[PDB]
Amino acid sequence: AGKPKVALVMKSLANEFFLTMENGAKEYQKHNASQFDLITNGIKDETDTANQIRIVEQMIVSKVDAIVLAPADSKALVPVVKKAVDAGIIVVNIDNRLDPDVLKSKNLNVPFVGPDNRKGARKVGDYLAKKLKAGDQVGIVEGVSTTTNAQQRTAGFQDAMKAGGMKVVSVQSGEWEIDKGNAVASAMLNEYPNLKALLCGNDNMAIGAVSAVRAAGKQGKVYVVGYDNINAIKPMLKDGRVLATADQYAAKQAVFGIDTALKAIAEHRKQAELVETPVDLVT
Repeated sequence: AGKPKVALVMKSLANEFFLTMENGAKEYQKHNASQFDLITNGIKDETDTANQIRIVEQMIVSKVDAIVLAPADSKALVPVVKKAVDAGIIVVNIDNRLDPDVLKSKNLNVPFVGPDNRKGARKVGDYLAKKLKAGDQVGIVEGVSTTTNAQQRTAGFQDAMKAGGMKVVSVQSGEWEIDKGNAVASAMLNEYPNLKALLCGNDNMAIGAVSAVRAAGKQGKVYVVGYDNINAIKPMLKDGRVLATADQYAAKQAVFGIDTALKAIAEHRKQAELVETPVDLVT
């Protein structure tokens, strides 16, 4: 009897988060090589929605049995998901949740595997708050603003700052990227000479913010927090350039996404018939 073929469709291949995710998925397939085949794909940067859509369309022609998708845009990927589901493919959503209203309006059910990013960001924000004081000015460097996970991290960060008495003076998108993150951080430091921290929606933007802080001669005076716990951030936690990040377990999301799809396939479930993963503070 034939193995199901599962497609894992990710965002930016530049981003270690997804390389970590990909490695996890591939290791999982290797251990379970007789259970399923795995096709992995990503896009060239964090904002290449168009190409991600193309990848999913290419997965629909190859007649894969399931697609596990980390969508680059929470609304824009919904049409091609519908296309996939109507073609009898099981789709599981990971990482960044597709917009529920847009889903509800195509009569579409898509199971989600991923974290509560508001609680996750709140953990990171809370640790920072302990180091700051009431009235301290901070800026939030946000992911792609049309993604659920970007919005929810910003909200968690805001929750933490409110609860501590800090003042968020700026919220701007660094579009999940190092250099756009850097540009935003630099603008915020220039705008606010009294800025005390930069709260970044992912580690890549945090790396950008660390560069901006250094370039402003503010190393040691402006805290930076991120999210993802990528390897590149570890020397920065160790030497103090970054105060905290969070592990949201990339490999787990992909593996549990794949398992969700395979379980559905094992039981011959229909899409219409169809999981919070944890986030831990890292310092």
